[PDB]
Amino acid sequence: MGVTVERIAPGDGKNFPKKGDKVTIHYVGTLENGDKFDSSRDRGSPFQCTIGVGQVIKGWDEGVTQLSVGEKARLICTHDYAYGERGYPGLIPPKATLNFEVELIKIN
Ligand SMILES: C=CC[C@@H]1/C=C(\C)C[C@H](C)C[C@H](OC)[C@H]2O[C@@](O)(C(=O)C(=O)N3CCCC[C@H]3C(=O)O[C@H](/C(C)=C/[C@@H]3CC[C@@H](O)[C@H](OC)C3)[C@H](C)[C@@H](O)CC1=O)[C@H](C)C[C@@H]2OC
Repeated sequence: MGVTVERIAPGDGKNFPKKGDKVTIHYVGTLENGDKFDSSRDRGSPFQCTIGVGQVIKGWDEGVTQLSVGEKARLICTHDYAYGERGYPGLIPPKATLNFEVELIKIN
């Protein structure tokens, strides 16, 4: 049903990213078969972006807002909350479900 949050280790229960917030977030991205396509942890570098304003995939906009600082989780994004029917040429096959193991490090 779109984006689903599989909770692994809990956040602080208080600080949740809101629309327009900057988040600092480690992620490991895998395709529906288990193969990694991207990883901020292999670059030793958490990613930073603005949540809820249309700049990341829908699964992150509707999914990262459900986490609190410190939390580990998996966002399971079906293709309509990711790269859709065409996919991402070279990287993401069409209609793919994507699986992001994420850790929310900080909100601003
Ligand atoms: C000049 C632009 C390059 C610029 C690249 C960076 C800043 C480096 C940054 C680590 C991205 C990665 O570079 C290693 C690499 O990350 C992926 O592997 C990936 O894990 C992914 O899915 N992520 C990254 C983590 C957040 C969720 C999602 C994303 O939303 O990413 C965003 C994304 C592509 C959203 C599109 C935007 C267009 C909409 O139409 C579409 O809507 C469906 C969704 C990224 C951050 C963009 O906002 C900014 C950029 O693209 C992509 C598979 C391909 C992407 O490289 C291109």
